[PDB]
Amino acid sequence: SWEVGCGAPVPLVKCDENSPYRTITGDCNNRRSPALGAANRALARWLPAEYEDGLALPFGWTQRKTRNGFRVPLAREVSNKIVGYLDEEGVLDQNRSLLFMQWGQIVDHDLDFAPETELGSNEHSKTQCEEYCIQGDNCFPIMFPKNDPKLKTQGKCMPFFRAGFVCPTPPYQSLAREQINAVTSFLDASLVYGSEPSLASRLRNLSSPLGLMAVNQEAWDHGLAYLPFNNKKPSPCEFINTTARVPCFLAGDFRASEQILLATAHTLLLREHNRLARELKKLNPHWNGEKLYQEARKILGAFIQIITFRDYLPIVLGSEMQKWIPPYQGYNNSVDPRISNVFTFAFRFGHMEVPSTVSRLDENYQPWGPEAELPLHTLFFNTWRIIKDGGIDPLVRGLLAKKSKLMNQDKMVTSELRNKLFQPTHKIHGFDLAAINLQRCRDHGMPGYNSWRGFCGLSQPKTLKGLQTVLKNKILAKKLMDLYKTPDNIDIWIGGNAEPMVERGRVGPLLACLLGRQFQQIRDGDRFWWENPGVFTEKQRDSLQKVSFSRLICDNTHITKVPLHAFQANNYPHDFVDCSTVDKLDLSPWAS
Ligand code: HEM
Ligand SMILES: CC(=O)N[C@@H]1[C@@H](O)[C@H](O)[C@@H](CO)O[C@H]1O
Ligand SMILES: *[C@@H]1O[C@H](CO)[C@@H](O)[C@H](O)[C@H]1NC(C)=O
Ligand SMILES: *[C@@H]1O[C@H](CO)[C@@H](O)[C@H](O)[C@H]1NC(C)=O
Ligand SMILES: *[C@@H]1O[C@H](CO)[C@@H](O)[C@H](O)[C@H]1NC(C)=O
Ligand SMILES: [Br-]
Ligand SMILES: [Ca+2]
Ligand SMILES: [Cl-]
Repeated sequence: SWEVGCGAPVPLVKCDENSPYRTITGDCNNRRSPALGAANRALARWLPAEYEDGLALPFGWTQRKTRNGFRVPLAREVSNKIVGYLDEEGVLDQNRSLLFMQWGQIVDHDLDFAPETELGSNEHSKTQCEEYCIQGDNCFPIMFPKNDPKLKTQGKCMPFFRAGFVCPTPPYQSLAREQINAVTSFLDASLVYGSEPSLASRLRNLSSPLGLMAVNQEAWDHGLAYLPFNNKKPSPCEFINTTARVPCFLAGDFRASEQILLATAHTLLLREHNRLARELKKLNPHWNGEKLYQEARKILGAFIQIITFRDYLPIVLGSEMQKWIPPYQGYNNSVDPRISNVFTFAFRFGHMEVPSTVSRLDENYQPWGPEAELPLHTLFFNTWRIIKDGGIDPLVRGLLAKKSKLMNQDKMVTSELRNKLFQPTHKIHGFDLAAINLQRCRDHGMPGYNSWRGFCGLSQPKTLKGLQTVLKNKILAKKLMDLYKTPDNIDIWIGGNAEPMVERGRVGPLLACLLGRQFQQIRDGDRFWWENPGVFTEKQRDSLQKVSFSRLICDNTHITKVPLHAFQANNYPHDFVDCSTVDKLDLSPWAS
């Protein structure tokens, strides 16, 4: 009585024996269990789901019910009392560039997406959710506390719809509810190529036999490509400025236009693919378009893996890196590659790294124009600021020369996200990412803070004094206890992010364990890991060792001055070097 999955919403895929290249869906990576890590399957559960009724109802759904004998605090109340702050001065990370934040979002999007329950034409219950703040079915509104300023301005709630789940879409099938991961669990550049064959096809340039991805036909960046537009309305990107009427971009991941620096990063990756495909055709004129595309794709996937494991993870996990992610020793087909449900909350540590402004810089790394520095909230689903206001180069220079926000126990999430989030269905710059994260936590039936501390072999504080000690902060611990009553009830997103950061890292002990375990698994459990014997040639592996994010920029923009270590904080001109001194990727090993 151990049915291995709800297998009804996805037919089994037949596994080719040759398999030189990944599937788009992630099927067939694991030859013994082919759907493992594939898109459109349940997130893995590392611990059993915890719901109010044991099955699907989130904690907080029913008033009179409790969690462990106490009511759970309103998501927005926790946001207001713990997560918010006013003063941006002094909040920046002195040793992480803004690219550090941005790379995190890119990696996250490659790994996991649990999209809301849109079903079909549910615009009658959707408006009913927004309009009337009415809890039922997949409508789980974020209600404002008394004295919330947004009561004066926005009504009684923020609308919120439950995440999609496996087996039934409207009703229920009698296991605990399991949310779906709509993208591949492998770190594979699915955010560039898509996780479904339909989108993967749509994204490619099949008109020419050159293995290119489709590029914008309406605009270009001083001769360089943009992503194609998504030609389907409504377009939230058109809505935010109905004069410019610039649509959202079309990328391998639907979230690509959520903010302008994400759209930028997607643009770099797209350009890199086509640059690769062109170079490969030069070396191998006999290669057809399928070949050129797959070979370029495979390279780009290795680029993302190397940047992530070699440059990013060490400076997230700090002294904990080697504990959870020891030197690679090859593919292990016993490893579970699936993204866990908890990871999709753990990796939202990035939310506390996002600063309140974004800058455009000129070739002297000085403010670009009179509106050089923009408030982050103006840039949600904003593509017109790229198309009609200077292309990506000024934004890429900002990514290099400006800093991430530093997580701070007293200054957690900038008001640009916590009060001014724009959601692609709604009309206002009035949402709260923090409140949404907490509501989502409960939506997904997450075990509480202490359950995960136990999973990670860490102490489980039961009293105010114990929590004070773990968080190394008396005031924060006191405020959490006032809202949550027991640490057992603290939502993992807020409890994990509240912990002081490990040495040389940017997350605390609990998050290091959850993140570190997940990344270990997605490396060891991936048959197409770049360094796995058999995937690349030895010569190819030696060339790949040379990649850098600096080189990506040099190759794919009109920027010619770059730092050597792009994720640290770098000041111009002292830490910048000429591109012509930065190692390029040698594609000679790819000549057949
Ligand atoms: C300006 C920057 C960003 C914005 C506007 C943004 C916005 C969002 C929004 C609206 C969601 C969906 C929330 C929900 O409905 O539950 C989300 C989810 C998420 N964000 Fe961010 N985010 C940003 C930056 C980042 C960064 C820097 C990271 C990581 C380093 C990150 C990691 C995630 C993850 C892992 C999820 C959950 C994805 C899933 O499995 O569905 N985000 N973000
Ligand atoms: C494409 C376009 O029309 N650009 C205009 C720009 O010329 C003008 O200086 C600015 C005023 O803020 O508004 C922009 O929308
Ligand atoms: C900044 O970060 C990098 C990566 O952790 C590290 O090697 C370097 O020594 C750091 N420099 C400072 C300012 O401490
Ligand atoms: C496809 O590539 C050809 C060149 O081979 C080019 O003419 C055309 O503009 C490209 N199409 C798209 C949509 O990128
Ligand atoms: C591979 O993975 C399994 C399950 O995690 C583990 O028990 C086993 O020891 C691993 N084998 C190697 C060689 O690492
Ligand atoms: Br998003
Ligand atoms: Ca992926
Ligand atoms: Cl989004």
